[PDB]
Amino acid sequence: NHNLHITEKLEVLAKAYSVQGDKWRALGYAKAINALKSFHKPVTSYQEACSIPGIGKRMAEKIIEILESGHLRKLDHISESVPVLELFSNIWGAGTKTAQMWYQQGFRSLEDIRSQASLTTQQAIGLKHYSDFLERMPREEATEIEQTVQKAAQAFNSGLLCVACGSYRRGKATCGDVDVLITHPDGRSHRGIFSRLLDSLRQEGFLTDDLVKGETKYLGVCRLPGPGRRHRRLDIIVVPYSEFACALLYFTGSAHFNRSMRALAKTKGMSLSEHALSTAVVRNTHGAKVGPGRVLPTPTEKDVFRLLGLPYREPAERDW
DNA sequence: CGGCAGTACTG
DNA sequence: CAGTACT
DNA sequence: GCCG
Ligand SMILES: [Mg+2]
Ligand code: NA
Ligand code: NA
Ligand code: NA
Ligand code: NA
Repeated sequence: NHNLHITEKLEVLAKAYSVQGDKWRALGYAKAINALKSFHKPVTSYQEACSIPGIGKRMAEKIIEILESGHLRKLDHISESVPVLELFSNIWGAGTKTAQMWYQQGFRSLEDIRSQASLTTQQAIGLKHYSDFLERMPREEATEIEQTVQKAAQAFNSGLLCVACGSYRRGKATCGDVDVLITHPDGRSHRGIFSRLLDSLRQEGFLTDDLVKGETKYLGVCRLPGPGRRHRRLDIIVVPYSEFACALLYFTGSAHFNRSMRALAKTKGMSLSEHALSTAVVRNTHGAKVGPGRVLPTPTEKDVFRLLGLPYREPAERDW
């Protein structure tokens, strides 16, 4: 990163807008920050600032203040509420609206939340694991978690395919959580496995708490056995084999990679989701789907790239 | 002016 | 529905 | 916040 002196300051503002609910302004900052990290050389001129996609007049102005004075005065006017709003929205299940409500109600610490706040089932689990969920795990531990799910799944049906996606598949040395995708090549026998799989994972205490228990998605909490283990976030998605490539692409990410690819698809009259790549998608002027279109055959991830006119990228070069 | 990705789940 | 979450 |  040629421009840490700039991005470190912008990241503070980005996070401030995010926790206060100003999601589109925060998005613009996040995109400018990534663009700046991608640039080869230091940004040295306002003219060079606007040069970059994602950098407008306002962002170029802030870059020029930083280079000339080494500071951004805007940082000095960030609301005193922001560190508390960040503290609260780092509880799993609490976002900007819940954080702002707790702040308005006078809560300033997790002790206040613990002792006085009305918590959802999800949020009580988030609070109970507050520290652990802010920690990453070594890639090796993610391997052990993936293998634990796979062995439980294959005990029911040897034919089930299980793959750890997210940052693991993108090759990262550490992982925030584990993202396991499950399917069956026979196109049918992925159905109804959750009850048995999850109960199997419960029985010797690997699965410690459930956050979401849907027909397709599980989100919860696990812990490997033995001393020195922390609780880890675990997500499981079960999909029919017909959707495997698009589900794999979705679940491998990154989030910004997916958003960029989906935006591209929309420009080409197509729609990309974890279910399918569709074409002849009829939308309105608001960019919203009014006609479904046709699902395009995507047996592999490479087929999705090809149909979008893009060269294939291995998971490691999707880490946007 | 207005989209900024597209979807699942909760209560 | 609004909110929060996932990549 | 940026961009078409
Ligand atoms: Mg993940
Ligand atoms: Na620009
Ligand atoms: Na949260
Ligand atoms: Na009180
Ligand atoms: Na996850």
